[PDB]
Amino acid sequence: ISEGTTLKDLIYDMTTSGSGSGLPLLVQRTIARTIVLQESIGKGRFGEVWRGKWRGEEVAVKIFSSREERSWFREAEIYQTVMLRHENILGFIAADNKDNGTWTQLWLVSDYHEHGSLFDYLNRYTVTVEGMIKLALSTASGLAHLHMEIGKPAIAHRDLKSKNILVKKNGTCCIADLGLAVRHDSATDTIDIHRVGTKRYMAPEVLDDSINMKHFESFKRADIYAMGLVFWEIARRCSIGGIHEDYQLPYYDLVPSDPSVEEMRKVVCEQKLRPNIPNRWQSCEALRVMAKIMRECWYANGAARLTALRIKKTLSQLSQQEGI
Amino acid sequence: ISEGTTLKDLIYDMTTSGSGSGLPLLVQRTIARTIVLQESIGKGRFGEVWRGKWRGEEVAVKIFSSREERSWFREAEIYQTVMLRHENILGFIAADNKDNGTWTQLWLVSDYHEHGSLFDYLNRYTVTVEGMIKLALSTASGLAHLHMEIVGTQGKPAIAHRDLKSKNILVKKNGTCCIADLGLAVRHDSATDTIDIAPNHRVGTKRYMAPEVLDDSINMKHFESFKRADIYAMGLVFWEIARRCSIGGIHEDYQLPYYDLVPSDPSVEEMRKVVCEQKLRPNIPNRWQSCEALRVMAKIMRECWYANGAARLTALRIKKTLSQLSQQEG
Amino acid sequence: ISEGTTLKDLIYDMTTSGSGSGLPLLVQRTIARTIVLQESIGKGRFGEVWRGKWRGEEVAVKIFSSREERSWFREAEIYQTVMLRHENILGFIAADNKDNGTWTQLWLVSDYHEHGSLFDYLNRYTVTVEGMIKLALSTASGLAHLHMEIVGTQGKPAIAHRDLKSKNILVKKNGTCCIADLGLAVRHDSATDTIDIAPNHRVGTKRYMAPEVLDDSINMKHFESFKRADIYAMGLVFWEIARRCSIGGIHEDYQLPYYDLVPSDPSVEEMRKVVCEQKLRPNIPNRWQSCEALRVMAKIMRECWYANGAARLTALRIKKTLSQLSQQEG
Amino acid sequence: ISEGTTLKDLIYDMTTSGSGSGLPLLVQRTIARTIVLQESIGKGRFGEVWRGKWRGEEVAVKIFSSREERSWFREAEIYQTVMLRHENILGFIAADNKDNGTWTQLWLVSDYHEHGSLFDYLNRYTVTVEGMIKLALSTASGLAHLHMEIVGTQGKPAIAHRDLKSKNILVKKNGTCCIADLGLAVRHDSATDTIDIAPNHRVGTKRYMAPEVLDDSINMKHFESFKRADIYAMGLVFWEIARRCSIGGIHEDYQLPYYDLVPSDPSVEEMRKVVCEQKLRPNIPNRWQSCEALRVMAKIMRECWYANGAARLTALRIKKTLSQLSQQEG
Amino acid sequence: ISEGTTLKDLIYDMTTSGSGSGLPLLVQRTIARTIVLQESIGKGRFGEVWRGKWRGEEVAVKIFSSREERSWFREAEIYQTVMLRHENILGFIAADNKDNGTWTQLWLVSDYHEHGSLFDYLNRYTVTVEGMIKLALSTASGLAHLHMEIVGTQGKPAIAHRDLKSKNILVKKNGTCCIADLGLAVRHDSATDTIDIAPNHRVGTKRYMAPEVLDDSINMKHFESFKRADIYAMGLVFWEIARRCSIGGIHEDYQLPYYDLVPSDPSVEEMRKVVCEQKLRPNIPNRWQSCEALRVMAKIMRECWYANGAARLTALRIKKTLSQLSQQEG
Repeated sequence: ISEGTTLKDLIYDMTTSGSGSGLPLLVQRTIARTIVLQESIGKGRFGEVWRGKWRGEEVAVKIFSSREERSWFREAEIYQTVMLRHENILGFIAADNKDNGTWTQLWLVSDYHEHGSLFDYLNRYTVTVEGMIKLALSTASGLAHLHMEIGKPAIAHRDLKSKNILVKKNGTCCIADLGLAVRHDSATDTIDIHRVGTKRYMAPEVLDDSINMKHFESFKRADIYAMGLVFWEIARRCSIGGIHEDYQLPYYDLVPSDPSVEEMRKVVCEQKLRPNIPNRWQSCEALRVMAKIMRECWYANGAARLTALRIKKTLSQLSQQEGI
Repeated sequence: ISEGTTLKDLIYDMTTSGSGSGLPLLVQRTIARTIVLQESIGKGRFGEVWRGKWRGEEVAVKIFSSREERSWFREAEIYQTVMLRHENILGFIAADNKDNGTWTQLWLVSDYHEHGSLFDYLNRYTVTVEGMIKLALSTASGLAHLHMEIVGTQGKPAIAHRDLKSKNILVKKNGTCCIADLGLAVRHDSATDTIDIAPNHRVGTKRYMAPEVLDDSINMKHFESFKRADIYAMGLVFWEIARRCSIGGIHEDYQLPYYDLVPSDPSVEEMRKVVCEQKLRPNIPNRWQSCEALRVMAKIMRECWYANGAARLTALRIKKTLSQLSQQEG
Repeated sequence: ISEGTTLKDLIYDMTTSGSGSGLPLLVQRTIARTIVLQESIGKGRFGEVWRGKWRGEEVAVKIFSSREERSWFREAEIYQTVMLRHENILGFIAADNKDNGTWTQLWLVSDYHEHGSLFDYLNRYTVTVEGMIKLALSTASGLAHLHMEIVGTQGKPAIAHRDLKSKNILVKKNGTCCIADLGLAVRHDSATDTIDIAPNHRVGTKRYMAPEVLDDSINMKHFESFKRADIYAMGLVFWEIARRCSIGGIHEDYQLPYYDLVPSDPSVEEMRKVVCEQKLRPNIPNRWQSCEALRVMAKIMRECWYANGAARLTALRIKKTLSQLSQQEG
Repeated sequence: ISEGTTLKDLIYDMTTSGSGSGLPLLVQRTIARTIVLQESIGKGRFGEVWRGKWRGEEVAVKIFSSREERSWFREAEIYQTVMLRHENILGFIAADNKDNGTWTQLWLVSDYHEHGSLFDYLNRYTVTVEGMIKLALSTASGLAHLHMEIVGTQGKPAIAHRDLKSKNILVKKNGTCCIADLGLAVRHDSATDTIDIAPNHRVGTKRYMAPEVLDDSINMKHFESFKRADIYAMGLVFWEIARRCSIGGIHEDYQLPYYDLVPSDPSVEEMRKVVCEQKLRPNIPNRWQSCEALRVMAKIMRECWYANGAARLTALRIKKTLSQLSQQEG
Repeated sequence: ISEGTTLKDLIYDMTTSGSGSGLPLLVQRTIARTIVLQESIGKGRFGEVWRGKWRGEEVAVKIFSSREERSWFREAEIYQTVMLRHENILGFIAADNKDNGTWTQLWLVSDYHEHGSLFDYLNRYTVTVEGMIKLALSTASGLAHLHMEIVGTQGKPAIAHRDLKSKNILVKKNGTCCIADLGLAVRHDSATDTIDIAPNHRVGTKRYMAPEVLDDSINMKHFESFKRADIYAMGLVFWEIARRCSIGGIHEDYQLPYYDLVPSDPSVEEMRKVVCEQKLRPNIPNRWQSCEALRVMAKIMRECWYANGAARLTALRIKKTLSQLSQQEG
């Protein structure tokens, strides 16, 4: 990387001429080992996420704990091997490793989004009907692209939630955290594979353990159910005429912080309960369309739920009718 | 192979790659020299098979004796060269070598199947009529794929095993099989009508040698001769299988073919007298007329044991009729 | 580069090179580090431009200040990665770097034009009606080529200059022009609908900044916004040109646009008031109604100065109508 | 060439490869420098031919004399560059060099044929009418392939042997032949109408030199001239063959062409008088009118011995009519 | 280059497969630095031409004077950059350089023609009517090929010699010719209408300079101007040739064009007066009306000497009509 080169230049180059594939390993290494960390931004099972700068420009750095090397590799593997680039998917920049044994240092580098996670964004703000559409549409667009097979294999996130989604300056979203993701090669009907993910968003089939992990579709479906819970968190903060609910996680009133697999299973599987869809949401077209989707996402039977592409389509429709 | 990489990842990548080729030699080397052997699993002419682990995940390692280098190369050659790969064929992972002269260490690495060889499996168990079909069908499917020629790029030449037997077959968790040990295998390039033979003379376990092979009347100029000998032995294997097919508590004790007509470790001559001269074959039990399945099987076995090779069934044939019998079950 | 090689040879080879490539980095380096500087020719935000010689032949060398490395890279980047080669665009020859840290030396090498910038040229001369057309036509031709997008191997993305002006234009021996200084240029990949300089402020010479740019109402999300700002400034340039078009001894003295409505080195605010608020434009002399040429030009200038960018003429448009006028006289 | 690799494996791989090409220089070197010579097999202008073994398997090694480097290169060049491989052409395996100056050691390696040259074979045996056909057909097939030009990448230029004779032909286990010794061979690129040599001389075994060659009236500007001379000699060879075709115990003793009209090691002049002047040819025995085969052969021989080259049969022609005679009785 | 390699082999390879117009630089270097000079053959502005041998085989070596590096490069550049290889153009083999500064040694290597230049050849001999045709036809063929433009990548640009004369033409063993010395040659890329010029002032031997060149009225903006000047000189050459065409013992003594109207080593001015002013041309002998051949030639010469270039015949034209006459004899 010569003098004057900027992050933008790099990204632009892989994005255009790059031909699906990303920066050269040597370049990734150089970027990584030449970044300057600012401060921490968040944690997780993996490790910590930091806000860093590369030659002035901001960037996000996920630093893994030596004992979490599998997550580091898995996620980098899915990004690079697949050449999975998309407006609504956290933009991968580089991967790198540094020490030996116990002190091995594993990093991943991506675009930086000052707004943080959708979770933080919704706790900090309320949103326009237009704003709500932007967020939901983008999120659906991304999940649609992940599930879509092309080229690239189909991918199931396996851990969707407001905290794994980031919001850009332009009020759009991008899925993030592919550490638990699963791939499906149709041409071989194989899936490099154990219930994982945040309990609060686990789908019904997943909770009672009735899910068939032999059919890749099972995973795509569980993704939709959670994406529905996310749309719920969003619409809740869609303020029309000063009226809006306070930010709340799904099932915030039916189960304790840090729900157990059992606590969740009782409310979701047994009691067959779902987040409460407010009455006022019948107000405008938008709120209705959304409420509609949410229901067609929460079905106990997965094969009955809507598909990501489906939601992207109908949500894309509601958007043109809004002149967005 | 970087941190966090798992065996699954590796396999997945070669599997879902543009080339039917396998892992890069450097990767094979690294895997090999980084495996951790557990304990022995079995022996043979080649050397020993061990159960090993690579970063925790289990794997099988065939360690050859320096003096058996030809078998090591031959088998690795057949696997890599033609991107052989099939559900019913032991999955090759890597090959590697280590020392010099006398102490050269030759290894081969493949998938691990906790059940061991069909031989061990039958000695340890008895099986369902359905179970018996699974085993025979799968075995036939594999031998079919080996014998099958596919002209073109990602195609493969026809291959004759030359040493089939319950001990060279492995059984998976799902009660399926996969042929193994291609050290004596022979290739046939139709487009050149050329047959390559590393061990040109008679080879293989005496007990399963076909008639043409025993009296030495076989024409090793016609590749077909080899495919046929394979069938005869596959017949003996089906015999060992059906014998343990317990229907209503009734079943025979495990027994190798010709267990009553010849001593352990039969000589080429002892075998030739019973098979060629006396024209004897394993005894097909009377009760095997009981159900459809047992009959179909007994049928095949006979159409496999013909003294005249050209008269025997083909692997694809057996795969077909056995695939049929399967359809009407479960 | 071997003995006897001349600059001409090099240029001819890349030019005539079927494969749309410029010179090999190693050759660029050698040329650069083997040039012999003569003396300074001009300055700017970037650094200084020098007239130098490579094995006798003249050439221009833009030497950047260490602290201006981004401009150096940006400009070289746009030239090389795109193949951008055009009769009416300063001809790029090579780029190179030399020291470390504080004393890093960044160079760029191009064709040498003894006439200098259009600015110097107009201050030194007056011009024929034919002369005026040559200059305006060529300039338009170049801006047209920059803005033009082409999908294909030897194709190029669309590019917006973002800092057009008489001082960034050079005039050749044959009275033609060529745009120069692509340090602020922006690229647009249609097939991805993506920009180059993603987060940008307001750049360029204040005096020529377009209205949308001055009040900051410009939409930097639509690439077109930039093309339009380029036209507005190109209009101011045509103005500087026509002003020196002497027909029968009558002609105005050279003057920069808005020379009478704002101080030397105008501030963003001083300019915004005169251009945005007072809605003023350079004064289009009365005599310019004299001949066809002067009228065509005055016409364009107005259709370039519109407050609303989407209302302005396009580069290709001006190139066409100006090509016509130049056609009405040989 | 790892452990366990065998010659067969190597040959099989190059053979069954769409590359149509041969072994990597590094592999050739390794084979060459790792071969173990057994003993001498024959001599010639070039040097000596030895029977050697590579890891047990037999192979032939032609060791040239330092002063004969041109023959070494020339032959290896024609084999490798051209990608020349054919059932009826000695199979090239490798080429290598070793010392410096005076003691430079130049080697060539090929398949080994225990039967030796046709010359030795005919001196040691007599042959069936069928046998005679096999030999003549194969030889023609090879010469046909050499002379044949092919435009595709799997194709090659036309080649003239320039030194055909029973001593340069080898006989395989299956009673077939293969031309050998391409040290004097000439190439013809039709697409450029160019030759591979400086025919500035006269080469080859005197005894088989064609008429045009002897009197020196041959036009070495027309590649055809060479093909024709090849046919004349191939005729002399068919003569040596038919002579030993024993039908009912009756057959002549092996004899070289012109054995009765000129001394051992004939001079260019001695030969020219008998062939050019006296216009003599080998005597075609009366009994050869006995059967069809002998007649067909005698026919060819005459249509090969014409004084005028352009009048002689072509290799493909002979291959065709000889292929006919053959197919009438497998 | 390994043992046994011969010059022929090298040439054949580049001629045939070698995609790059010619041999690999490393091979060129080796050849050059391994040649053995015999003795001098001639001089010129460039330097000296020597007869040398590479591994015995003869070859020509043009050794340039350090101060003439531009000619060395220019000529090598024109040869290599285009694959320019034609029967009637001196065959390029290699280029190489050796020392530093003042003692830099620049070489060029080509085929050797024992006959030397047409100039020497005509001074040493007289020629047949057939012989004369051979020489004129060949020369025209070559100049035709140089002037001819071919658009594919397997094509080339049009080239003007700019210094044709009996001393820059060589005669082969077969009485044919080949143009030589492309040091002043000029290239024309039609697809860009660019005239790659070496020295942009009048160059070449005064005695053969065309009229337009002498008075300096030539338009060096139109590539055609150069092709035309080439024809005028080629006409003077045909004159020098016919002069030595002896029919029945009658023939003139060798003489350079304008040998009687101007001093040895004519000045630009001396020539201009006789050619431009006095409008004089070489005297076309009366006897040349004798036979068809001599007339055809005299015809051409006149249609080559026109004061107006655009009026002269084209190389292809002359090649055609001369090719016709050639066929009217055999």
